[PDB]
Amino acid sequence: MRVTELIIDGFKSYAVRTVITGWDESFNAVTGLNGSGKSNILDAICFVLGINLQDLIYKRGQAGVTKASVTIVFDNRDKKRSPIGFEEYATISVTRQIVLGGTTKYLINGHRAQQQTVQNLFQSVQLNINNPNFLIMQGRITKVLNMKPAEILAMIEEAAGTRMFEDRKEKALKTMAKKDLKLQEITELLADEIEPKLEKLRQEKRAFLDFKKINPKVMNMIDSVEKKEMSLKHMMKTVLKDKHKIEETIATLDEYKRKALQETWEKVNGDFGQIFNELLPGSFAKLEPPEGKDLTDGLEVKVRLGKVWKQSLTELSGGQRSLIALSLIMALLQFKPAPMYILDEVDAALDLSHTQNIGRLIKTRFKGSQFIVVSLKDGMFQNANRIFRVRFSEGTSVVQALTPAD
Repeated sequence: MRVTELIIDGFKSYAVRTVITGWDESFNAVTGLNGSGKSNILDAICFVLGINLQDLIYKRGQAGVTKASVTIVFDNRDKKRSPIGFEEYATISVTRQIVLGGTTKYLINGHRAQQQTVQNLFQSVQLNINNPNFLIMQGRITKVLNMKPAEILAMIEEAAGTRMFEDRKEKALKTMAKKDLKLQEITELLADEIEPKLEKLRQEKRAFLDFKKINPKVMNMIDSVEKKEMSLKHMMKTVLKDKHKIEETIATLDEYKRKALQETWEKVNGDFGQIFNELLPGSFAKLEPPEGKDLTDGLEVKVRLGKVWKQSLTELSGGQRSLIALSLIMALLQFKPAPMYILDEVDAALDLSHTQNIGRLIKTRFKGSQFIVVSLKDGMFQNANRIFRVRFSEGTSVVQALTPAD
């Protein structure tokens, strides 16, 4: 499902009921540097999705407005991507409301719904509200640029799905820990408790036969502890074989983990360089282990600016660093896909041509997903199919909808 309509009423700078309609299925751009209305559109979308709420009302809500409502209207004609249990609806609308005191209620298609129902709806179409895989904000770019090689790898390990192997390896390690401990309990009991009692007992019997009393049950005590020895010694050789079996299992786990990480590394590395080449024509990039280490020890971003390999991301300009981090983020979207993606103010250091390159990539390489790009600066992302310009007029934010190529 994709967005077709956004209705904001009494929410933040939208004092009056405001309907923003005609959202494109592929590439939308929300602009408006001055004022708060442009960013308020994103806050309204995040509010319905579920990312002191009385402050979100028009005046918190000390002035006239005392109720706030936001409604997202989804097109649901593509039944293949329809949320399960809602296939009959050609259109699904989710509404969230605020009243004084900051309590909220949800509506689905005009009928009251539980919050869990709305959350289960969004997560059924891979809009992970709890861990947003669809929200690319400026902080994510800054975070990626400062990631150490171990953290870059962790990003790749997640896409490879190697937690599968790591959970198994953690189980076997707890198992082999109990096995290892068992031999220590055996060796303590055997060497320090069973073997001394047995040789002392054989010594008493060896004092008695020599030319007086011996314990009548000495024959039995000998045979009793002699059996306990043969049982412990065989357990030694058995628990060790279990320990060997776990080691061979873990090595097979690590091998399949390494091979799965290798396939994901090559897939990401290929897309990452091509995406960066599209966003910054004439340049290239790759993920490579740091000088001297291995894949298991982490991955590192190497950038070729023009014909020059750069030693550090530190050496890149502001715009080049944003494009490098955005290229890596976009190269990983395929592993946790979403029907909708939101790009929030990543264009501070960018030129117009860079935003045009991002826009072309959205319409082609990422065709099949709906992109909403909230621009920071005006006049960016001009090749968007639908552009919503926010201004402020008569105490409320007003949105002008445009369709380039008229």
